[PDB]
Amino acid sequence: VKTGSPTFVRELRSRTFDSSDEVILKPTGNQLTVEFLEENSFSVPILVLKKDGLGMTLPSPSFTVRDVEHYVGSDKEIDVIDVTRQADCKMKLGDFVKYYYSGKREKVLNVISLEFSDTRLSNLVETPKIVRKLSWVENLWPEECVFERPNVQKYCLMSVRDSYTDFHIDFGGTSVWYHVLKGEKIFYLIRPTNANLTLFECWSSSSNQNEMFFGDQVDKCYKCSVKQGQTLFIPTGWIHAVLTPVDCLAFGGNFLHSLNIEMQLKAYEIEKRLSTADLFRFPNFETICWYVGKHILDIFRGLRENRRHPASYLVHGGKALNLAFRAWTRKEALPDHEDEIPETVRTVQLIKDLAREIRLVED
Amino acid sequence: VKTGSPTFVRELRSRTFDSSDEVILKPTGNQLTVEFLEENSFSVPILVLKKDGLGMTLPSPSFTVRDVEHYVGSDKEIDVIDVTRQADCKMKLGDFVKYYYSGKREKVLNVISLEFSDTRLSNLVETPKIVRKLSWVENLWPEECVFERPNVQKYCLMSVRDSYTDFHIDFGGTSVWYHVLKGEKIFYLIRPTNANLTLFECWSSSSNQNEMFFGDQVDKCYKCSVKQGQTLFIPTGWIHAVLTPVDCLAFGGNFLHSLNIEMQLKAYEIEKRLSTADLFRFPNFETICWYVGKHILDIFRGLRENRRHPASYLVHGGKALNLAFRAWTRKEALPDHEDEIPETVRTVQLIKDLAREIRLVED
Ligand SMILES: CN(C)NC(=O)CCC(=O)O
Ligand SMILES: CN(C)NC(=O)CCC(=O)O
Ligand SMILES: [Zn+2]
Ligand SMILES: [Zn+2]
Repeated sequence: VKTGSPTFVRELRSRTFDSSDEVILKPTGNQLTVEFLEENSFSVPILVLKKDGLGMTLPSPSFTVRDVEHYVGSDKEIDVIDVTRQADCKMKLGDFVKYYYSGKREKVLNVISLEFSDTRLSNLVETPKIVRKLSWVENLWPEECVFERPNVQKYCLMSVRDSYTDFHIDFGGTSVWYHVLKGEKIFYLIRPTNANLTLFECWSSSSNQNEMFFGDQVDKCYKCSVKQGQTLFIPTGWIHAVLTPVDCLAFGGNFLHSLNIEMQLKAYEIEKRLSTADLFRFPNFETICWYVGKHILDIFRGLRENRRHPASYLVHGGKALNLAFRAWTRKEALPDHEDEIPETVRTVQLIKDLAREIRLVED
Repeated sequence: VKTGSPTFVRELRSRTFDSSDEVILKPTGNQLTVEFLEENSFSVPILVLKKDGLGMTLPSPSFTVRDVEHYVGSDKEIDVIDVTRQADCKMKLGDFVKYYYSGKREKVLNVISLEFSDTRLSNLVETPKIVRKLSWVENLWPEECVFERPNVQKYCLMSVRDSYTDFHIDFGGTSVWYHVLKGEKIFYLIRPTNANLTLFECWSSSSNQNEMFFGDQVDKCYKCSVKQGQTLFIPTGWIHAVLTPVDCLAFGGNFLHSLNIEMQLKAYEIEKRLSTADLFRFPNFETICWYVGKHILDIFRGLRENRRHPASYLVHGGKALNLAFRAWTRKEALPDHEDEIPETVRTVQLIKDLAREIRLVED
């Protein structure tokens, strides 16, 4: 029984699973603020039922695959995945649409990475306000910087009944948001504990990965249905698979933030080592980390220069970032990492000062 | 309007509040295991609806105040609190019972710290199995040790309609479990973020504390009703007040554990500084911390000697413990702390080795 097949999907559709109501949070749009995530942390998935309060702009629930073609362009190349084959290829949007409205489910093709920020569709979609407030790339990537900026903020997903993405950790160790405009997507979510990540590493690397459903090798695997109008926020590192049970069109975006930097760095190293992608969807992770380190320094200085105290999560995030900095500039590591260090940053001094301010805020 | 009064209670009974369903977890007895709390962490309150799976032994829901007198003894001294006065006194259990079954609510007296481990009532009550598995004092306090062992594992609470305990952090920075045998207790729970603890410190110390309801000075204050048969587990540090709305008899116990040692140490220092108690309900906190540090060392050694990796939460707990150790044995601090160090412990060496093993498990 191979991961993808109509018999695999058919079994999956029946599968038991641990309820999502156990771990997820279900705030409302207006409740999902920066304070809410600072206080609660962002370590479990978050399903908002209605979009009111999220600050999203979206087309109506009657937008279509054809509307997508209209706004992106028939000729744009798009990555498609063959779901009864788990393999990647380019395809012209037009041919996708041909295939789509045909009904010829002889192949099950799935589109999940159509990034449309440089198309006229960009103007019809605004991402959640929470994401825009948190996002590193959005807030802290400088304009004077001559490194390639990652552009992963807006994706369109068109997914046909019985599509399946297998268990993975997202590129960059990014966090993700998904809004289902129409249809449904079932997410199977597994917590990224050191314990589970080890089983995950082993399973990626396993010789017969394609024959083993990873959610059976772990303690808890949570089924979370994302129906029409609903929005899912998945935290850093969460190992997840996706079954699209009926035709679905969804939107989504990937971001990094300052709430659990240790888990971000961890999710980065692991996804780097296990990824079979030919390209980095998220180039220059380390570059953005460097720039964040200095911003974090400035914040500590500011908080101390005016006799206030930083939140615990940031102190730990800072410490974790600093370790990564030392690790990337050790004499033997430095050649794999040098190219990511922005030319304005004096790493020894950053590390030294970041270390000093962190010592001053420990008990 | 002073904290305690029938007009204060009367207003409280009406008060709006943020729903508890937002932050609490509601597992079942069998789901509440050591793994469950390691994976989920124990950073939000946990309400189990039915006792099945908790491993508790308890008398029936028809046990009474008189049964308590029977098993503890009429003559035992018990701390009582005058709720329209927020003041502490001793009283003979007998006189409490007289007062209790009288119905003379001219004074509102409340019993919340009757510790019955050395009475015949001890044999009728067994605490949850989760607590017994986690508890430092239960598992790691050695018998060869000549320090006074804290005895806070079993409390009986008899609380009359309109009783009120004001907002506090529990002694020792301990975590707490409460089972309501009969009646109800409403808990008003506030997260112990650095942000909220500062407002809390300020409010404790405020000149007119008695006139200000602390749950109005904070972002989020959660009403959590604990009705008959239900069991509440409150985590380290949570600032909470209690309204007993109808007559209630409940049981409970206080424990420390290894899941969030940093917050435990923090909750300790703060509660130490703000407490107006004449005695330490939890003597020798630091002593037990020393012994836990060495056990944690042995675990790191063991995990490394057999090429396995410790869970992140423990690595951080260890690091936080080690800082406290350095802080308590600095040349100038040492005289306030020396007396708590068990004579078998070579602190410089413990700290040095604990520091080394923690370095070996960082990226
Ligand atoms: C790969 N990741 C970024 N995207 C997904 O997990 C979504 C794929 C899907 O919805 O099938
Ligand atoms: C003080 N703490 C340990 N106990 C409480 O918070 C319970 C008091 C009550 O139930 O009124
Ligand atoms: Zn993904
Ligand atoms: Zn308490």
